[PDB]
Amino acid sequence: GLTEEQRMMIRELMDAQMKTFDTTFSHFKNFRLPGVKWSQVRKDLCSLKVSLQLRGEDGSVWNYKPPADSGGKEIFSLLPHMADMSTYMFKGIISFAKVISYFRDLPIEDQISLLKGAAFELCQLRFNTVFNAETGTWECGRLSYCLEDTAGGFQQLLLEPMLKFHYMLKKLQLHEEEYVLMQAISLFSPDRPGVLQHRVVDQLQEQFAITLKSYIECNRPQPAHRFLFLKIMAMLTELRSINAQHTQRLLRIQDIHPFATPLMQELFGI
Repeated sequence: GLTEEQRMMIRELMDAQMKTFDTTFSHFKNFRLPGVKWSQVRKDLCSLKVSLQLRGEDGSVWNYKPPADSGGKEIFSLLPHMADMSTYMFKGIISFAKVISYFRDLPIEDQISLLKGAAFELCQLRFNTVFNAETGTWECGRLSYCLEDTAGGFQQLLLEPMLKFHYMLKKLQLHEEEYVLMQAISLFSPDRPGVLQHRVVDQLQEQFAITLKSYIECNRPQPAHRFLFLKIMAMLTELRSINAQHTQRLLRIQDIHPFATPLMQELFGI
């Protein structure tokens, strides 16, 4: 069963999550929208391809259909918007960490090093909870990002790490407690650049993992949930690779077509 220390741990995790994760994205507004050579590889924005939907509080609906790669500059049409969403999410994640005792007790320099290391991963973890695997769309309140699984794209073309990651993780049908424990394990990674107290962070991480493992063996006895803990841990390892791949993808785009916000520049060292 779960000890008092583990139960207390999950509770502060859950508490921090409900206080800082605006599941309906109610407070996300004033964001930009798409206007009404090295560039070769810089064609990474083609792995995205998502239509956007904005449901007005009055019953109205705005829908955006992205352009097709042609000529050159037009695939950058969705970057400003996506930058505004990323920043909004990042703020939620920063608030998440600062409200966690185990994180506050760490030295200020290490908090920064941990956040710059895990910010992306925690966002993805949060995005997975509003992801609908049936329709292939991230439901963010009045806003929706539906995958272009439709004129040419194929539902089996999950060769994109990001997407495959979301489908697989969603397939595990985790509980809220499991998702927050995953965020704790990712945030408290001793192997992040610039970390000082690598020993503290490492013990903390091990404790979060042990709590997740115990939480699993105490609340999921069905054969379907066997090796669940190991599958989750394997997912986090995948999320780490993807994270590095995305950072590099981001830096290349940022090098030719600046779009990162101040908060994004801080996190990526720009």
